[PDB]
Order: sequence, then C-alpha cells, then structure tokens
Amino acid sequence: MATGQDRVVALVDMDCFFVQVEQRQNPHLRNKPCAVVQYKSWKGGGIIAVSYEARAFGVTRSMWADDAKKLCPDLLLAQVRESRGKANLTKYREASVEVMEIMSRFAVIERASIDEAYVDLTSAVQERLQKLQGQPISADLLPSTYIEGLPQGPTVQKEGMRKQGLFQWLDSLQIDNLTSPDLQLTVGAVIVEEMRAAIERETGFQCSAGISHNKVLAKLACGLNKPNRQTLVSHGSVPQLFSQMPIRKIRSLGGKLGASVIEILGIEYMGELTQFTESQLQSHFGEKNGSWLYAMCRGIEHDPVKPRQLPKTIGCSKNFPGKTALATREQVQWWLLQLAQELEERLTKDRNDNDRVATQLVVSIRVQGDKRLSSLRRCCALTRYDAHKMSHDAFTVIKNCNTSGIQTEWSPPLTMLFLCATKFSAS
DNA sequence: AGTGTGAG
DNA sequence: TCTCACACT
Ligand SMILES: Nc1ccn([C@H]2C[C@H](O)[C@@H](COP(=O)(O)NP(=O)(O)OP(=O)(O)O)O2)c(=O)n1
Ligand SMILES: [Mn+2]
Repeated sequence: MATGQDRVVALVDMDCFFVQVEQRQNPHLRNKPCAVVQYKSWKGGGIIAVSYEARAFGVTRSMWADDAKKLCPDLLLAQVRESRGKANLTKYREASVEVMEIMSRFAVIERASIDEAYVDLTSAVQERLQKLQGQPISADLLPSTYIEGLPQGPTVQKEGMRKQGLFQWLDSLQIDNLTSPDLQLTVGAVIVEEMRAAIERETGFQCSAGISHNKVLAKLACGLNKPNRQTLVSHGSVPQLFSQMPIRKIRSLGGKLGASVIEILGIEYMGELTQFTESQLQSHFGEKNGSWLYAMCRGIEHDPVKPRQLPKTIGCSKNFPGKTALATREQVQWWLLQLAQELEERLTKDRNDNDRVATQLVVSIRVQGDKRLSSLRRCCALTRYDAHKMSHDAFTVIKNCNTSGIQTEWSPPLTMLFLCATKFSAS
C-alpha cells in the first residue's frame, strides 16, 4: 500500500491580511477591534477583513459595517482605496508580493490567493537532514508549532499543553531514520518557523501555516491554530482528526459536491468515507472524484504544488446592482473605459516587472434578471496595452446583446461588467 | 471557445 | 447592492 508520505508540503496564510496591511501603515489600528471595508455609503460599507480583536465581538466578513458597529461599538475601520469609481487593491497586491518574495527564498511557492501560498519543502527538508548529521531537534526550534492530536494518554493553560504535546512528539522521534516521514514533517516545521520569522521581521506581518504531506492537509492544518501559530499534521493524526471532521471543511468539498457527498452517501465526517470502495465512490461522483475521495479520506492527495508565483490572469470588475444598473450606451462605454484604464495600469506594471504580455482579453457582463454571476463571456484579441482600444473592443464584442430597439438605451440594464487579461506570453 | 464551481 | 484557479463540454 502507498502511504502518501512522499512529499512535505506547507500552506502559509497571512492572518487578517488586509487588516494587517492597514495596521502596519496606520499604527492607530494596531491591537484593536478593527475591520477593512469597501464603499463607505451603503450601510457604512461591506466588511471584507476582520481583526481578531473584532472577531471576539461577532464581527465577520460579508457584514455591513453599520451592523458590525451594533456588535462592536469601538470597531475601527480602514477603507479600500477607491479609483475611477471602483475599489482598488494595489496596496494588498504589493503587500502580497512582499510576502511571496520572502517565501521564495526558501522553496518554490504556488501563489494560491493574494495572501496564501503552498510550499514544497521535500528537498529543503532533505538538505537540512544531512546538515543535521544525526543530532536531535530541540523544541526551541519550534516555538510556535502545534502537533495535532497531542498530547495523548496519561496543565490547563493554552500554550502549556502545546509544550507537552510538542514534547511527546519529539520524545518519540526516530531521529536516525532519514527516510522517516514524521521526522521530515518535523524538519519542515522547523523551516517554516524560520520562513515565518523572516516574514514578520522583514515586513511586520504575522501569519499561520500548516505542515503535512499534501496541500489539503497543510491547508486544513493551518487553520487549526490561527493566528500566529503553525500546526503539524502527521499521517498518524488523520484517522482521529478525520473521525469528527465535517466533510465541508476539506478544501473543494465546501460546495455542492461536498453537499452531495453528505446526502447521497448519508455521512457527516471525512473518516466515514473509508468504508466505501473506490469503485463505489466512482459510481457516485465520477472516476476522478471517487479516486480523489478514496485516497483523501485516508489522508492521501497528489495535487502538486505548482511553481507559479505570479497570477495567470489580470482582471477588473464592478457590479452595478439594484437601480444602479446600466441602461445607457454612453453609461456602458464610460465604465468600460474606467475598467480598461485600471487594466492598462496593472498590465503595464506587469510587463515591466515579470517580462510577460497578455495576448487575449475576456469581457463578460451580467444582465438584471439572470442569476448566474456571469450572464455571458466572450473573448477577443489584446494587442496593445491601450485603455481606449480595449474598452472599444470590449463594446464591439458585446454591443449585440442589447435587446432594446433604440440606440442610446441598453436593455436589459447591465448589472455587472468584467474585463480580464489572459493568455500570457513571455516578453 | 464558453459555462459553472470553489475559493480567498 | 472583487478577484482569480480550475474542470467540463
Ligand atoms: N470572501 C473574501 C475572502 C477574502 N478576501 C480578501 C481580504 C482578506 O483579508 C484576504 C485574505 O482573506 P482570508 O485568507 O480568507 N482570511 P483573512 O486574512 O482576513 O484572515 P484569516 O481568516 O486568514 O485570519 O482576501 C475578500 O476580499 N473576500
Ligand atoms: Mn488569511
């Protein structure tokens, strides 16, 4: 049987990233219930990032800041920079590149979102083991590490138990077996302590991190002791960890597919999947998903961490909901121009920084009365980083979905507009 | 090429 | 009352 202990993978995840980005810049928000918001007027603005101090009051993402203040009257607020009538995120993107560059010193990273990356440390863990000759690993090398499932067997303060668990782990490590997977997880955990130290001292940002054998475990582990902590999930921890883990908490099972794992099969927790055969799971979810599910519930995944530190697409979008929808040709032309303009800005910066040019532009629009995020999506060529050409071209390739017989109106009204650069080529 | 899913 | 990765057809 193949064990899934072949690689060492980590998932680093910035803590309340936007909140942190504003908190480094405005010291007045430090160590304070605090949230980041976009578009100030409707209900104070929508909250997309919450200080941990603020979360103790109930404040969550996707809350109207006015409601947020009903839970947390001293909630402090930063607002996302607006430009061209639109939210602009350049500060967090640039903040992100700060972090990704420091991470890259240690291994190749797969940028996963603006604020989290997977790491393959399999080989860096190798090298460290040789240089370790054979000497053990003192717990002083893992000041923020938690070992999931420990302590076991025969202190009530949160970090007090963290030390006893970390002691049990080390106390049973076969330091001499260079091929021992648990040993390599330990060595990985040591590296990311360093990696995390370097991020904090060189940017001021704190994050969390999971260390395990694939990306799904690393991601689930990283959540286990947020914030400013890092968790090691061993192959051995999985049966217990998964015995009560709701299926929806495993990455890619949060949506409809995980919903049908529950009702079809009639279970609640990841561990309950081991009683099914692969052919059984393939019967229900296709041959890729059953294969993926039969392994995953035993803690096995092979989705590699790809070498990809830059986004694969540069994209701009704005919604125009309610009666703010767009019912005029000139109105439609003006927001495309705005969007194309930010696009042109960001594109030019890309071409200079990463020696690459986008060759294909995707324009997409939603109409009031539809209910899927995209009503429509059609592509067109992108030959010049020129805001006027692109906005012109984007029109042409959507003009004909104006149902209204009169020229200067747009029926039905547009409630979403989207420009996106893609199909990159080295430059 | 064009849609839907999942996620931050 | 945004963003961007990916699988499928
Ligand atoms: N639905 C979402 C999720 C995230 N974001 C943005 C703002 C978030 O600070 C940033 C990363 O979000 P996140 O990783 O889901 N959790 P965020 O760093 O607030 O804090 P933690 O929950 O990781 O502590 O993406 C967003 O704009 N809309
Ligand atoms: Mn985060």
